[PDB]
Amino acid sequence: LPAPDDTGLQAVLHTALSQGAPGAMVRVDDNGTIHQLSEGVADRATGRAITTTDRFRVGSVTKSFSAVVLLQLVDEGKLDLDASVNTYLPGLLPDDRITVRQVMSHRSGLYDYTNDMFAQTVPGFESVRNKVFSYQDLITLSLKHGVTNAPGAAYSYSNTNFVVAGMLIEKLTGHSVATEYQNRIFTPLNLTDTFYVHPDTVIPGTHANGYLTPDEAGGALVDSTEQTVSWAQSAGAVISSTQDLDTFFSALMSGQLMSAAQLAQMQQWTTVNSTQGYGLGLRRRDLSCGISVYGHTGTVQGYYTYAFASKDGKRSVTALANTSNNVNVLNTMARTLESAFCGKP
Ligand SMILES: *P(=O)([O-])[C@@H](C)NC(=O)CCCC[C@H](NC(=O)C[NH3+])C(=O)[O-]
Repeated sequence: LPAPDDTGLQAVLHTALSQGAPGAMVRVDDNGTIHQLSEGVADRATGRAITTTDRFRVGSVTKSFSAVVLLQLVDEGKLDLDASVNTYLPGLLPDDRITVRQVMSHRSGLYDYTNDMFAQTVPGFESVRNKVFSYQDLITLSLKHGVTNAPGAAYSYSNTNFVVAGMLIEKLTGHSVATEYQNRIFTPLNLTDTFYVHPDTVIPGTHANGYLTPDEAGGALVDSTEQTVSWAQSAGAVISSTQDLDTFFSALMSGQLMSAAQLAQMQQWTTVNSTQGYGLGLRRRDLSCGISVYGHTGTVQGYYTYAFASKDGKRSVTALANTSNNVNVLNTMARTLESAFCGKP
């Protein structure tokens, strides 16, 4: 690979701050050589600087943790990707032809209940932040809507799919998702900054605060740091750090977390758009210099995450800006992958 471009990374972060991120930071693990940059503040009220060791909410990177647990269950003979969801969770879904594989690749047609919750950004956050949902509560909210397409037929990203994933994990193992994440992933990879504390609202240890951008342009930011994330759970509630998500995605892509057969299933790409695919709880992004990278994005209120690795896991990058509902920042932060993998023009 090209050398990572730290001057480019620096410019990305500075641009994100100019667009409304209080803080922005990035870590690259380039085959044993670290790159780390940060600009701005973890807490905008106190002025404390952001750093690459600050913990944060990784959002839908959680779907890749959930997918690794499910694929290990496939390896163990406890789950068949082409069985119907209702085989394991009887009566859950209106159509017994919706399969596990379809849920994990967002081809199930299940409506995303968070489109209702977050039609208005700050009121929707204030509505859910202190609520505790069961898995079933969220499935019922989705099923109030019709499915959006026939089983398997269309890619439509939906958090409901990884709510189903959490239910599957808990039913087939008899354990909570926290216990499964801990035993299967956090402990074996020594992810000392990685937690699943749902429904606790506290972020353990030193962390970036999150700042939700309101829908009104120029409006004051809302501190969104402490919330249950119960609206997402196995679709979005993990806490981690840049070092730990680099460790995780490198371990995944280098073949340490499941059999070769299940990793190949995880990387069967469904088209998202002309530069992106979705596997099983895994994204592919195609970068301008002809390199594809693999991992996941996250958005929860106040936190935008990118965490991606090369195909062989030897280079991994995690970037965080502590705002959300700010597409300028979101688009800018994607450029960290360009600078880190494609290098200098
Ligand atoms: P993942 O990270 O894809 C999953 C856990 N996150 C989402 O689906 C996004 C949730 C909504 C995020 C907020 N947007 C709005 O409220 C839009 N009105 C945001 O914080 O940007």
